[PDB]
Amino acid sequence: MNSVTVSHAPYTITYHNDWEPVMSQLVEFYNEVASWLLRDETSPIPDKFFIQLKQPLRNKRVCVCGIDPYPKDGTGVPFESPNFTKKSIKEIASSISRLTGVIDYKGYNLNIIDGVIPWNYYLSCKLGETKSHAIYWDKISKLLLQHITKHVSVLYCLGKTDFSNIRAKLESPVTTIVGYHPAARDRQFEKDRSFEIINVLLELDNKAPINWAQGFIY
Amino acid sequence: MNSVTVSHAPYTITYHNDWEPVMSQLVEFYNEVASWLLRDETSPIPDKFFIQLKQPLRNKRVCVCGIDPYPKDGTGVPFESPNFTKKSIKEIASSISRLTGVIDYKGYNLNIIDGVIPWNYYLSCKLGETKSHAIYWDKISKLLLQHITKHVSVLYCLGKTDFSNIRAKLESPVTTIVGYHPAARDRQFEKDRSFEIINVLLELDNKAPINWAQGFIY
Repeated sequence: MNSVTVSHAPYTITYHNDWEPVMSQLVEFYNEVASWLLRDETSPIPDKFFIQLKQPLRNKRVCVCGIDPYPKDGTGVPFESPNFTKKSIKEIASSISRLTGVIDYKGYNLNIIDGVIPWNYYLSCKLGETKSHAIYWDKISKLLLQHITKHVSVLYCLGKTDFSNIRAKLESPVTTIVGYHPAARDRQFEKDRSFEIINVLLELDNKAPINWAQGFIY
Repeated sequence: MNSVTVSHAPYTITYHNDWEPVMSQLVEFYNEVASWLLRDETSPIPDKFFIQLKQPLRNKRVCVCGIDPYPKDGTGVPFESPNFTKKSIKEIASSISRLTGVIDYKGYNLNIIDGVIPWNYYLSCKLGETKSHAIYWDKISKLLLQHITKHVSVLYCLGKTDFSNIRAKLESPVTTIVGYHPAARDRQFEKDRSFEIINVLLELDNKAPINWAQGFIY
């Protein structure tokens, strides 16, 4: 694992070699915007912005993408809630509980599932303000997601309003599903069948399915 | 059913009201390119270019799409071979035979199946030359398929090279599967499960399945 330097906090970014082709562009873009975004208190903290760049991409076939980190308590790992309190990962875990039949569990983590890379489109938000740093991450976000979609075969985005312009933004040939947000009203995420549709699409493309039960913590 | 006039052959285009929102753009685009198309002898003939615009779209949930008409003997109805001689429709018929269990039949037509709209991406070719009018239909082809994908739940494209970047060019939320071309080598179309999976995907989207046996002619 290499690292590069940036002018502002967190000053160094360590990354898995799979990310190498985008890193010089990332440094340039981050140096342009970091001084502005860092004036706000952020979720996650600056030292955690880029920790997901330590994940390999070549063993990944599905990206599960939310728009930005949790308003509060972001860890730098997308969707991760160590104490299992965040609504999104609780609703996701319930959806997978119904799919797989596993009813007794203490937590759920999208970051421990073979073939899945969980992702936050924007890498920070001003503390307590969802989507507040969209203007800063803009170009970086497109750069990094485009790079992810060169490896994965299915991109699954959560939030129809959040990602209403994602296909025009990405100009990608990759299969893209935009489902309901886990906190969508009228219980619409509970009736969402995107987790099931992903595996059907993978198996048609001669890829192994995702074992969604791997995410459970007991 | 309304009609609209164009400057060149076939001079008048009759269309089902479901197509209304794209027809003013179509006449504009066709008037720009029709002279280029019409210098060549074509499959189909100019009076058959647009007959598929007589099909309604609101009762359609699957589009089955090939890149252009048969190099010769195109009827204006995509995939249609009245005498059942064309390799593509014969291979399709054979795949649907293995799926449904119907073994005795004289022909197959994708244009007589409830919920299915068969489609040719480019609406003509120079006689005997596949993809020879790609450049002329370009913008019309994008316009018309984008309109189809606002109505249908599943877009099934045949030909992995032909349709490699179709999802990028469409920027559509429709479920798109790109399978082998019926005449592909190493029996790759015979082993293609796409027709089978269409109904699995429709059920997941709370849609009725396709009765593929409706296409058979006895």
